[PDB]
Amino acid sequence: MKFTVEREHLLKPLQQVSLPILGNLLLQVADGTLSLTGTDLEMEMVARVALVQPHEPGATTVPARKFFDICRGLPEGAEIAVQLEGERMLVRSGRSRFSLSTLPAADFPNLDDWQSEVEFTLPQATMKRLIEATQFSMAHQDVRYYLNGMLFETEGEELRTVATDGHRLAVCSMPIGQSLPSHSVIVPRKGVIELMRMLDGGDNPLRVQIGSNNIRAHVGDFIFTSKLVDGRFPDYRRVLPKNPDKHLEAGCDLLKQAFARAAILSNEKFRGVRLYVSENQLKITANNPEQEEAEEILDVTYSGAEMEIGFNVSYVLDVLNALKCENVRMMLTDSVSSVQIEDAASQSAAYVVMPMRL
Amino acid sequence: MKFTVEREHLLKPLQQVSGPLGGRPTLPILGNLLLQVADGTLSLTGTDLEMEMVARVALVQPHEPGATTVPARKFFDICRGLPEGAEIAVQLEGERMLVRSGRSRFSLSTLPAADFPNLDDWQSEVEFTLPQATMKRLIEATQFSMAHQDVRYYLNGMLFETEGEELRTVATDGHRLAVCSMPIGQSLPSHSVIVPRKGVIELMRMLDGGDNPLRVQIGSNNIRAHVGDFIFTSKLVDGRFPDYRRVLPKNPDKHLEAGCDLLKQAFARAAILSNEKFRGVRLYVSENQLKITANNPEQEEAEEILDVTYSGAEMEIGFNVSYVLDVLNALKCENVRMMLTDSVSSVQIEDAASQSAAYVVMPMRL
Ligand SMILES: CC(C)CCC(=O)N[C@@H](Cc1ccccc1)C(=O)O
Ligand SMILES: [Ca+2]
Ligand SMILES: [Ca+2]
Ligand SMILES: [Ca+2]
Ligand SMILES: [Ca+2]
Ligand SMILES: [Cl-]
Repeated sequence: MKFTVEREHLLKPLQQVSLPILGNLLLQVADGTLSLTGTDLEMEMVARVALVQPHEPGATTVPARKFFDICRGLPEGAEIAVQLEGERMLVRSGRSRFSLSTLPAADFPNLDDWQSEVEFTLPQATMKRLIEATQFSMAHQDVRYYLNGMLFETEGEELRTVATDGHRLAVCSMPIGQSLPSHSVIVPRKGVIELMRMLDGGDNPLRVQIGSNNIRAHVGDFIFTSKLVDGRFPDYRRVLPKNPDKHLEAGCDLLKQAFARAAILSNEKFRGVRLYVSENQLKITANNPEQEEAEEILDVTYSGAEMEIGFNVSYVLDVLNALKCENVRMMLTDSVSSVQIEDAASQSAAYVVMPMRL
Repeated sequence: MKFTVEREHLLKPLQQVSGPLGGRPTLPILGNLLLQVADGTLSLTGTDLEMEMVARVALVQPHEPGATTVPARKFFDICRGLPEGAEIAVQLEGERMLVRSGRSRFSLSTLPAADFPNLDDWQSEVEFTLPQATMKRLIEATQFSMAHQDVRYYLNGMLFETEGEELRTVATDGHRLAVCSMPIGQSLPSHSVIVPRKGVIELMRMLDGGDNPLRVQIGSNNIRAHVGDFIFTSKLVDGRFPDYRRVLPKNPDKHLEAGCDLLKQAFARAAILSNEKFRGVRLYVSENQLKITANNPEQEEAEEILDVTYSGAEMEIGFNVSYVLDVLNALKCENVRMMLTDSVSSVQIEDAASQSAAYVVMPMRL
């Protein structure tokens, strides 16, 4: 295996792809192409680079971080020459020389072959919107493994994401402009994070392939694959309040800043605030073990019956930070029922949050 | 005690005087700021018992005198969290201090101003003014070489030395040393004092970057710095710092000069394949050439060849590459001079264009 390539052409590929052998990148030269693969057994990223300079086919594996750091550490405009010599891989550029250890390409974990069942293309921006709208509501290390991740659901012409931790839920639906089969899978949180990471903000569309046990995403000359998670993910439709009769509308940023200020004097371990809704007004209060008190009064749009209800501060701020909008609607039922929160100008996403007793 | 101040006039003072406060204040009052209204000025003070930072805020709105202490983090977060240009009205009510702005209201627990720790009065024995940039240069040139939580307590601070028309800082951890001298244009008596770790941090923190000069006062047991409307005071560390003059190699007759960035980037790349704990690289110096090598127990190898200026005898010497990189990062210059003796002796490293800063690094046993 031998190739010479500009550092420039390796930088982005290495960034995306980076048991001892799982700390190594697979390098493969074949058919005028260098392929680079990184994996952790649960997911893999493959990147390809074209090779115009003389090259020789073959494959080996090398320490991912060290190889990346060496390539990154070389000067801008550097040419990187690589040749395989037994148990070492030689890397040369200018008068900088490196010998890295290797493990055989034959030993490299190959994620089992699988079969695509559902396929579609969508804009990068749509995937970004879907993930950012809901990712914060995924569970972290819940014993219910299937909540430590994100539901991806196809229905009609929409792709939908759902995330929940049992206390709050986020759902977002976006058009993809193709009639799609009804289907849903759970992508583990680490997979969701890497999927987000591969979206660079340009116009490259994403090609998605969903199998019975895997999901794959193609963008540019990168291919990402992740295993899926087994489980009965809850139905968001059953979580949405059936008949909210009390409607508050307020400035998103005004509400966010009032919550954030009040939270300063809430209990440090379980930060919550009490809301009192009455005619044209929201009052937010907090107190702590030291008997310190905060109070915020806001002029709001509200005409239903008076009620008091508590919320976990972080759950509400998480939603308001996700909304990034002018006005927010809160749809309430009673003091012991969950609340629905939405951007007043968008029906693409909805949030449900349990009340908190204080 | 009463005052009303616009938000943005409080924020930076609050941030500044909170400098010395830790997370986990050992006792409640140490997490509080002293607020004092007197003679048309609000003063803010934070302390950790070793040093204090004080800010003076002019009061253009109606006020009443008095003093209390309140939780620093809560009070700052409240002020920061209010809308831009918010008028922050404060009224003391015994065990509580009330804060109001628009329709936002807050009640904070207080502790008596009379219990707030107050550094003893002391007497200045030397005073001088210097540009903020000069103090910045002095600290940045040497701070990285200070020890971290060493049982030899004096090493955890920074020596400040006045001598003739020069102010000098020195830092060392026993393995490597940094010294920087700068001119002040005022003839100073000889003083040598150790500023504690957090004190060095605060001195740096208070340099706004503008043209407000720094006024320094040093006593036998304290140091004080005045910048704008801030006054920083620290107790000095009670120890005898090593003399840097005795640590500088006596006659290194082997001189190497090379570009700083090329040397840095080569050391940085070589470091990748050095031992993860010991970080050893080897330097082979020969006529007009430096070869840097690293290897690790994975029997991986790095080699960097650099054109340098060197006329001395060939020699091989090992170094902790982190120590070398730290120096090169601190020098931030075009060319560097390395002054060598032998493979069992320290190297002296300097900007090739200025002797104002010098660095002494002990070699590694190969
Ligand atoms: C977010 C919260 C208001 C959902 C409460 C709820 O409807 N829980 C159901 C479904 C569910 C939702 C989220 C996680 C797990 C289960 C249950 O406990 O069975
Ligand atoms: Ca090329
Ligand atoms: Ca991977
Ligand atoms: Ca459905
Ligand atoms: Ca104002
Ligand atoms: Cl003011």
